[PDB]
Amino acid sequence: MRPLPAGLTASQQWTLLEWIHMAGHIETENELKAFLDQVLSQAPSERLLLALGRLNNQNQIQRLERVLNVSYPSDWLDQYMKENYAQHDPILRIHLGQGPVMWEERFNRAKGAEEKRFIAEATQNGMGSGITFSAASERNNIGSILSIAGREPGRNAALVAMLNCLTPHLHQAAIRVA
Amino acid sequence: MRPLPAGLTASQQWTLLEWIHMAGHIETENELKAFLDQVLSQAPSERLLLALGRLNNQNQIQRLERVLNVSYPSDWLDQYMKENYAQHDPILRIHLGQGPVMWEERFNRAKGAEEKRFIAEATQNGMGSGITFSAASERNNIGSILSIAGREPGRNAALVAMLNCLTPHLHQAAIRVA
Ligand SMILES: CCCCCC(=O)N[C@H]1CCOC1=O
Ligand SMILES: CCCCCC(=O)N[C@H]1CCOC1=O
Repeated sequence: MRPLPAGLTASQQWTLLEWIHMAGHIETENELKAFLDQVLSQAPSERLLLALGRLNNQNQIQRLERVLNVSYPSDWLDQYMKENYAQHDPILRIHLGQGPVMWEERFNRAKGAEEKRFIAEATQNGMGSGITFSAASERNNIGSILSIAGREPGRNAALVAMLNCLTPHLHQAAIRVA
Repeated sequence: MRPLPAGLTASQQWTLLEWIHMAGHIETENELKAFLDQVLSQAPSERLLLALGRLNNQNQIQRLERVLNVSYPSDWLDQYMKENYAQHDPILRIHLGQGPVMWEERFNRAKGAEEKRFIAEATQNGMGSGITFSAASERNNIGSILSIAGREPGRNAALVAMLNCLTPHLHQAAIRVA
């Protein structure tokens, strides 16, 4: 269990409380999307996606079970699927449950030609910067990622901490929905 | 989704946040009992029990699926089972999800001879006063009750509100455990 954030204002504390309270009442994909729309409305980004995956023994996604696009450009997602970027996207290689991953930091460390190709393409599509939160359940090797694209979220330490803490509850909701 | 309480102090708000955060990480009966022990340590009672039940079409328990005794006297539970009090206990007739039920108020309204007998017996065993919180999921007609015995909890409006809000999350945890 990841620790709750220190240094939140009463307003931020209340927002987080509302978010985790709401998340625990999510039963349907409809409710899940509606809730993510609400969370999105509080972040300095316009691009959010949640995915659920079956994991390997190192807590990496080996199979995508559900992709819930909230506000990624549909053209980018279409390209991602069509061009099989799942095989080249460094974000899908994260060890889930090991802490928030900043994309620019992860991208700068990539070495493969195909990975660099993907990064260049993501960059042209306004996806060069962002953050991915994650949670995993070894009850049945299942995990979730919450991705938010942009530079501003990562610079808001409180928001990062809030979304990070929300993530395990979104994970439980996603499992219920699936 | 029941509304979060108004008028909590920052400390009470933080406690509630910790409780719902912790509840969403519960995966095992062990963890569930340990967490309920923690919650118990914050209430002016020493007697707590959680139960999960399959419901009828009016959201009343028709079958008990799991009874997790945290701190009811074992002698009282033994008697309850042995004497089949489930059939006579007004608390097991609550419509789950319809708000916290104060036992003294519910008991005062009982009319049946067997119900009155049970009430008299509960009273002698220090169970004449208390409160039961509840939540229900019509996904599969399943609900939970959280019972706390004593007079002091009901007199602490903040605690009542906090435990009430925690209940749906304990319910989801109980479903995961079962
Ligand atoms: C469609 C699944 C993609 C989930 C992983 C993710 O958010 N990947 C970022 C990295 C840059 O571009 C993306 O789409
Ligand atoms: C063993 C299941 C009992 C759950 C319902 C409950 O908490 N009933 C109270 C009412 C007075 O005595 C009790 O045990």
